[PDB]
Amino acid sequence: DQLTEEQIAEFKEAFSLFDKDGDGTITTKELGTVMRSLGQNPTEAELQDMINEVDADGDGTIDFPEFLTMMARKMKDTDSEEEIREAFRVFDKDGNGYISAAELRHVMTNLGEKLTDEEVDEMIREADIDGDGQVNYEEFVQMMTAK
Ligand SMILES: [Ca+2]
Ligand SMILES: [Ca+2]
Ligand SMILES: [Ca+2]
Ligand SMILES: [La+3]
Repeated sequence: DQLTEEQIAEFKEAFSLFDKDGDGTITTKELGTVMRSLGQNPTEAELQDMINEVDADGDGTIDFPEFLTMMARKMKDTDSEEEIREAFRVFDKDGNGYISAAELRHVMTNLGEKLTDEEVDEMIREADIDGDGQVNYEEFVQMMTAK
């Protein structure tokens, strides 16, 4: 019961990356494309269940308001313990305990945002507390709790 301007901004950014055609609806093809690039393999039946969960009007696809609710369930309900480690493994593929600028940029590119290499290195230094030029799991959760 509030809804901030920053909140809507975060959702809108994610929604634009999902909807490749920007028609306002997310099909199983679009939803599956994002998850497939994140190192996951969800089937047609699996992707459909995700859409039906937030299907307010039951049109078969994910609309703008339906997507807002979907993100509110994961980013504002779940993800506390044994769930952040799974997300960390998505960025750090080799699992060395450190997320380099190359790994972060790779995941972002798969999402849809093809940022520059220099921009990603600026993000790394932001979460870099020990000054090693990388982001470990300890620094990952630290930045995940902050803006
Ligand atoms: Ca679409
Ligand atoms: Ca690594
Ligand atoms: Ca570090
Ligand atoms: La819908």
